[PDB]
Amino acid sequence: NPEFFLYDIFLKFCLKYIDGEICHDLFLLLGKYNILPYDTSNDSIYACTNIKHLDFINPFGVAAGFDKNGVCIDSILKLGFSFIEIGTITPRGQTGNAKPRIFRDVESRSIINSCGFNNMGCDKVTENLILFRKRQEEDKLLSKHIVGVSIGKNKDTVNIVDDLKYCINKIGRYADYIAINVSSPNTPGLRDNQEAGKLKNIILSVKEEIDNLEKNFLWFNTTKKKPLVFVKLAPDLNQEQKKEIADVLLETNIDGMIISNTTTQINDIKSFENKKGGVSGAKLKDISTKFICEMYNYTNKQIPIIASGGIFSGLDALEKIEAGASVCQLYSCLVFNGMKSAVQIKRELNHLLYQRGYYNLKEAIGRKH
Ligand SMILES: Cc1cc2nc3c(=O)[nH]c(=O)nc-3n(C[C@H](O)[C@H](O)[C@H](O)COP(=O)(O)O)c2cc1C
Ligand SMILES: Cn1nc2c(=O)n(C3CC3)ncc2c1[C@](N)(c1ccc(C(F)(F)F)c(Cl)c1)C1CC1
Ligand SMILES: O=c1cc(C(O)O)[nH]c(=O)[nH]1
Repeated sequence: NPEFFLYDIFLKFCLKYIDGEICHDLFLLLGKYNILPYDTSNDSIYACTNIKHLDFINPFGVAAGFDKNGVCIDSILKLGFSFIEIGTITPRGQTGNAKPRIFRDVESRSIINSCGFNNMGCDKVTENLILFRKRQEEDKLLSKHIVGVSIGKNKDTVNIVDDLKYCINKIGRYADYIAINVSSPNTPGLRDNQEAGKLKNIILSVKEEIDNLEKNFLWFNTTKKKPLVFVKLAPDLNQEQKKEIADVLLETNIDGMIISNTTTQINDIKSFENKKGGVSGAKLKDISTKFICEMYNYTNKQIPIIASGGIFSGLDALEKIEAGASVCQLYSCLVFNGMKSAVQIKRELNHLLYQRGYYNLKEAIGRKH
C-alpha cells in the first residue's frame, strides 16, 4: 500500500534520535486524527482463528500496554490487526514511574520498560471505549474487530480482587474479553499473586463479577456476549509453580492464558545494564515459546494459548502456533517494523502454511508436539 511504506522511512530516524515515549505519543496522535495507513484487504479465510466463541478474522493483534487508555483503537485496528488489548488499566489513574521509563536496543530488537501501570483510570478509559463502540456501530472496517481489556491494580492498592471488581463493573459490558494481568514486574508484589491459592481466588472473583453483570441490550461489544476471562502469566517462575497455576486455571475454568509478559532475568544487553523494568522483543522469543510448550502440556491442551513475546516474522508466529498457540499479539514488532507490521507478518504467515501443506491455521495448533 502506498501509505504504509512512507512511514518506514521515518522509522529508522525515530529509533535512532527520538525518545521512545515521544514515538509512542506521536503514534497515538497520528491514529487519533485518522492519518495512519489502512489495510482494507481481505484476510485469508484459512488464517482465521478462534478462542471458544471469539472469532478472530486473523491471528495478529496488538498486546496490552500500547494503547493503555483506548484513545487510538480505530486507527491501530485499521493497520491490519484483528484485535487489540487495551490497558492494563487500574481503577484510579496513575502517572507511572518517573521518565525516562522506556529504552530500546535497535540492534537486538529489544525493549526494556518500567512504565508502572500509567493510565487515565477505569472511568476515563471506559468513556473512551464507549466512544469507540459507538464509532464501531457506524464503520464497516470495525464491525468484526475484537477489543479486550487488560485489568490491573493501583500501586497503592492492597487487595487485587477489589480493584478487579471495579474494572469489571464499569468496563466489563463493553469488553469482548478480560485479561487478568498478574505478571507485571513494575508494580511491587504483583507477581507474588501468581501463587495458586491467590490466583485461584482472583480468577473465581473475576469470573464471578462477570457472571453477575447479567443478574443485576447488556453487552455493548462486538460479540453481544459476556466477556471471556484470560490470565497473562509471567515467565520467571519455577516448574512446580507452573504446575500449580495450570491446575488452578483449568479448575477455575479460564477461557485462555496469555504467554507471556516481560522478563527480568535477561542481563546480556549492554545498553540495558543496571536498568529496572521488564525486557521485551526478540531475546524473549525462544524463552516464551517454551513457556507455551510447558504450560500447553501442563494444561493438557484444555486451555487455549495466546502468544506474546518476540514475534517479528511469520515463522516466529508459526513457531508460537505450532507450539500450541491459537492467536498472537505483537508489541515490539510494531515498534521496530512500524506501520507495516501487520501486513508484512500476515503475508509471511500465509506464505508459510502454503509451503507446509496446512489446510488452515487451525491445523497447525500444537503440531510441533
Ligand atoms: C513499553 C512497554 C509497555 C508495556 N505495558 C504493558 C502493560 O501495560 N500491560 C501488559 O499486560 N503488558 C505490557 N507490556 C508487555 C507487552 O504486552 C508484551 O508482552 C511485550 O512487549 C513482549 O512482546 P514483544 O516481544 O512482541 O514486544 C509492555 C511492554 C512494553 C515494552
Ligand atoms: C519508532 N517507534 N518507537 C516506538 C516506541 O518506543 N513505542 C513504545 C511502546 C514502547 N511504541 C511505538 C514506537 C515506534 C513506531 N514504530 C513509530 C513511531 C513514530 C513514527 C513517526 F515517524 F511517524 F513519527 C514512526 Cl514512522 C513509527 C510506532 C508505530 C509503532
Ligand atoms: O505487564 C506489564 C506492565 C508494565 C508497566 O506498566 O510497566 N510493563 C511491562 O513490560 N509489562
